[PDB]
Amino acid sequence: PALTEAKHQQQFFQFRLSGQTIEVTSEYLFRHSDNELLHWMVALDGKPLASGEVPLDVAPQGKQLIELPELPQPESAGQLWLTVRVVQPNATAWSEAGHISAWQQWRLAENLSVAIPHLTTSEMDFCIELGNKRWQFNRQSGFLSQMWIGDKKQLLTPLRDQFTRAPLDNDIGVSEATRIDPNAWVERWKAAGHYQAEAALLQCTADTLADAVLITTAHAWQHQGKTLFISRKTYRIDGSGQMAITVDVVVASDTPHPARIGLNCQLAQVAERVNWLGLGPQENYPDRLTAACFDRWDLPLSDMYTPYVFPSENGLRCGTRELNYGPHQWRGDFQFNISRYSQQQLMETSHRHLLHAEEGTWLNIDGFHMGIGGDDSWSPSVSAEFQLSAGRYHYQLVWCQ
Amino acid sequence: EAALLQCTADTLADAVLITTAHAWQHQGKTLFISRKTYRIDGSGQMAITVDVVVASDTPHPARIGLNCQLAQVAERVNWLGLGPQENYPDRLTAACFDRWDLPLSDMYTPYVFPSENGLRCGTRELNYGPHQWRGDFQFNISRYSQQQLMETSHRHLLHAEEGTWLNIDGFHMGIGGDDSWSPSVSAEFQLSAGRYHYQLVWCQ
Repeated sequence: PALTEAKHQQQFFQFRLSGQTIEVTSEYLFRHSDNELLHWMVALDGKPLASGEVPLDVAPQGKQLIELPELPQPESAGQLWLTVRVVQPNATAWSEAGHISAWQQWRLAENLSVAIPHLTTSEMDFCIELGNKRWQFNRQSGFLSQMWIGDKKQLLTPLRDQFTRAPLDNDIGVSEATRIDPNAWVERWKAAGHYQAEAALLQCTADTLADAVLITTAHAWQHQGKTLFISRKTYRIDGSGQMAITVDVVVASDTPHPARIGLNCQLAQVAERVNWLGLGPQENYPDRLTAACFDRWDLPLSDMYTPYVFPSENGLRCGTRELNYGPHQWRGDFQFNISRYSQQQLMETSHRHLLHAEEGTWLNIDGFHMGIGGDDSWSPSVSAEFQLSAGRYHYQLVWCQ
Repeated sequence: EAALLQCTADTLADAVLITTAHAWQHQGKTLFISRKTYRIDGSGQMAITVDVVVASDTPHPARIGLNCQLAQVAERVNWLGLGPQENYPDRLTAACFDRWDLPLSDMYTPYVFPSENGLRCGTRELNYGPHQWRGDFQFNISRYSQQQLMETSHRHLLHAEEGTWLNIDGFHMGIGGDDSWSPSVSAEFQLSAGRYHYQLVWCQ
């Protein structure tokens, strides 16, 4: 995936948007743009609204102003996105016809958007029912432990907070089981107990509102007496079957910054494809996502796993506003990865060929995710602005059918 | 102009929950949407959760917070936060986190040309009269409204209004200063995230 990032950062055309005017600057030193046309497209939440093509005629180190025709003023809600791509119409010795050599995306105008579930309480769980949908929250764990559509269970593993990732080579550095490197991210995480932290239930309560049921939970993650993380959640299940999850996390200032702040569950279903409105199509992370474009992407599940020979956290897509998998839809503003391999398996397997697809599908939905680094892979390389150091984090999801 | 989208109340087991949603609009465009929850529990504490959406295409707002005019005028302001002096997100390195206690007058900086002033950042507790606010916020507290400051050319023309204006911000824009004839607020101090969340607890 990184290659695409390189391609984007090294591209020979730079773009600047001013109103509806695109300034295309050539970083070629010698050649005129004699085999380039600029395709542009305006889209609303992934739906195209207008497009066009303009031949590039820009001298080396020169500028070309391209005036866009009046773009649409869709009175519907959502964010307009302008995407430009430079296409080489004719083949070269090194490229086929239609080769994409450069691209850029900007946000245009945004228009902001302007039966009651029955609760049954037992000593062991809260059960919420609405039509053929059923949610089961375990009161001893404090987590959404099962979901039914009709009679079919949807979860193999409860929906739980996740603050760790299968370490990247950049997280490990030169640290080895025999020769620990204490400044490596993985060693700091392990020493702080991030991978061994035991969730402790502080609160689990249910309450029926006028048109919804509200489940409020609070957990503390602890290691050797120290509280690393506190998660306080609210689950609001309303008369439309939509489960709105609000998550507020506190992170101890003195514990190493966590790799991620999100949720994970093992979904019982395995679907052939993953659809999402977000950055894609390829794997992208907070400090490697410039090359990714915001759009409606639809890929086979296999393409959501990057087969790094040394397994690690992989396949994240950021800036995601909608995720569709099977009958499930998640909405919000999150990063996600979706695969057949748990973070645990990735972490404890040395070679990709030794991975075995687990039952169902592991979904990691993150409100926040740490950078991956890469300035070097033998010292901490994640820049401060990509570390999860804020101490308090908030994210909201909506899970529905 | 604030437009009410939602205002609903609901009694929980041990608290009352008021949920509201407002849209700020100008000439047909929605600039901001605020969605709040007020949870008043059996201890008298009012927990306020605020989630704000800001249109990507509107200029980044100077602040995202709350304001009210308190009826009381107290002699002193106590706070656990950055101080003792005025500090802003791009000017707070010199401020120290501590328990500070100053006369109310010292919470107003008398710039000859009136403007936003007196902000204290990184504040976890604020005590004024019988009121206590808790969370992680920036605040200023004075006898002068933002409107009066904006519409008055000289400090000597300011008149203390009835009571005390409290501005509690979850977020506040930088002040700049590289120059004062062009935009100087660096990107990392502009409120550009599009979505903001902050929580307060107001009690006696």
